[PDB]
Amino acid sequence: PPTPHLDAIERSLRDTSPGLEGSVWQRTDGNRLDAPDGDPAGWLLQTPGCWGDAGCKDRAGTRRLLDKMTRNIADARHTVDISSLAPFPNGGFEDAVVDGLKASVAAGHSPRVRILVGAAPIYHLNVVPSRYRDELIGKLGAAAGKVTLNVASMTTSKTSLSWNHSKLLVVDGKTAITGGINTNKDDYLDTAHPVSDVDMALSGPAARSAGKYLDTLWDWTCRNASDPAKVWLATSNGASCMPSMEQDEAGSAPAEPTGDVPVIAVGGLGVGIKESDPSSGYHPDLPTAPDTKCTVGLHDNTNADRDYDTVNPEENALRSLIASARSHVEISQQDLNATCPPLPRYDIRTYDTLAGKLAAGVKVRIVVSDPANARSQIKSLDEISDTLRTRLVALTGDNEKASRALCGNLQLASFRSSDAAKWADGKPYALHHKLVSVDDSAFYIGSKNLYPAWLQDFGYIVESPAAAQQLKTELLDPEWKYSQQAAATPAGCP
Repeated sequence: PPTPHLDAIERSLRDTSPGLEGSVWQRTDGNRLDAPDGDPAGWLLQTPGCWGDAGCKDRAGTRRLLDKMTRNIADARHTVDISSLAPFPNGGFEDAVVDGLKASVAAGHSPRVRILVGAAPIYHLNVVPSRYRDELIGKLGAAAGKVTLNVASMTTSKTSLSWNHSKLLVVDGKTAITGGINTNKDDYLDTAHPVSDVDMALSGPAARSAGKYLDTLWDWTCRNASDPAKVWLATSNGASCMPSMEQDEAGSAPAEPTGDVPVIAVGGLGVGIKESDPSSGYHPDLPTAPDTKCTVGLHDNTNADRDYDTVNPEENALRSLIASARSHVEISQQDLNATCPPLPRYDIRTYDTLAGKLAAGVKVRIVVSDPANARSQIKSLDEISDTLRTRLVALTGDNEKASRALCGNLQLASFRSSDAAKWADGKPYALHHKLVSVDDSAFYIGSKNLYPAWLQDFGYIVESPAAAQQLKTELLDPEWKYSQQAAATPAGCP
């Protein structure tokens, strides 16, 4: 069974970060999209999952999500490995963690647990690691004696604004849930305007790849606990820091297949963990589009730093995923552009790839979060279409061609999940997908936004016509059904 899209992505990863294979990216065969029997699309964990109701009254997505989390953890035999943006899991997210661990202990096991969160310097931490550890210990009751906690918040670079942003749940390095959903009850659960987001659940060797990525973050995190400005750390039962929990779990036996789904796991180290992959002969011709509505404040890692690329292969991975499209791409994101200063307004290579797809007659759909959330960094959808026009002209020298491609081949809109322009409680819909789909064959689900950001992130790229058909039916077709009523008409179009 052929995988032209993964092939193209793996080529780009081998060119960019050969030395990070086996830790920050890895391609595997034999995975299973982990769907509960009776619900074959249930591996797709969207939230809230209330299409067609501005009252978001029947939240099938959230239900399925929290119960997959609980069950995955309830089945832990050795290791539970959680990462997220701060705060530490709370509300129903925490109940999943505690019920799962208690059930694991009840089954006779002694789980080792790492919970890791990134924290922006701006962010003042309500529940600090030691406070959060004590709360878990209290809720674990008599099970706490059987649970080895590691709990940490981290910031790898204040000046370059790098901290963990990956959203991972890895159990026994065998099951893994990942996507854009942070363990924050207020965004997703206790609200009449839930954030729309998506995770995916799988089992098999790609889960171990996610474990190896987390080992890479905890190796840095454990050592840098000597600097409390960067890492705050709390453990239970007098336990040491556990930097290689997943490698110990894996031992030396290779990972065993659970299905037939090929997957690339791909992450990034952000800034302040590893300067470069010295293995790499990556020598890019980088593009210099002078953005004159904000001459970048900080050093531009997204567009003008070869070294950054070598320790963040996810950037090129997403670029080549898009570039491997031969028929159509759907992009569902919070945003394509970042706030400048201090970050660059956009990723030039990403926009050049999209522009190239338009010029080639490839269909491009971009659905982003409503600008009224500004949970949105553009003042207008036309900032996206104008940038695509600028790059189109830069690459073809043909503004007439640019208008045909842009008016004929571009679908650009703000996100909606019902016929109403906003949630029934008056707040606009907020979109937090980090999703890219190509040719109804391969798709990215993970934490890496397409807009410029220099964080640790992680995600999976699946190539499966059956799975992508499910993604289309359960998410992309519904998204367009309601979002096209908020479509932009770009300047220069009828």
